[PDB]
Amino acid sequence: PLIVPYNLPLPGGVVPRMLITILGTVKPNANRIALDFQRGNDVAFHFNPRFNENNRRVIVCNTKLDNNWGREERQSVFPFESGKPFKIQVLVEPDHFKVAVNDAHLLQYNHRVKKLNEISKLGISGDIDLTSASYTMI
Ligand SMILES: OC[C@H]1O[C@H](Sc2cccc(Br)c2)[C@H](O)[C@@H](n2cc(-c3cc(F)c(F)c(F)c3)nn2)[C@H]1O
Repeated sequence: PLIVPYNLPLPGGVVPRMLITILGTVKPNANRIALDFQRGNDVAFHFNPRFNENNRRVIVCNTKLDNNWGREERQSVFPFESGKPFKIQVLVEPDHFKVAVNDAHLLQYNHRVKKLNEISKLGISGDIDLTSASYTMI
């Protein structure tokens, strides 16, 4: 494969029990990946693996409101590897997004943007070959 950056519409927004699955392969020498769950121009949930931030690998999560980034939430557990296939699962739960990579729980991100049914796009960007992006209800 799909063209990156990729826009996955989320019709009617998100809701608890909605599971998003992204399959792809990290490029060689990757620098960054981003998932952006968007409410119009706002980013309700930005999930941003950084492969080299001051020679450390970190996942940065945040929200963008009126073009302003908020307080970052950082996770040093880093399950991505340059050149390797991955699976990201984002499960919408009532009070957070719950993210697992390669079937292992990674992090939760508490809902800052509370109008879940207005979070109606997912952008997928960065240094990946994107194989598929889809959703289902569990
Ligand atoms: O807080 C989160 C943000 O941090 C910095 S801005 C910043 C600086 C200091 C303190 C605080 Br608070 C915020 C970022 O520049 C910002 N970002 C990343 C991408 C991006 C685009 C792509 F196309 C892509 F592929 C990708 F992977 C990422 N766009 N914007 C976002 O990550």
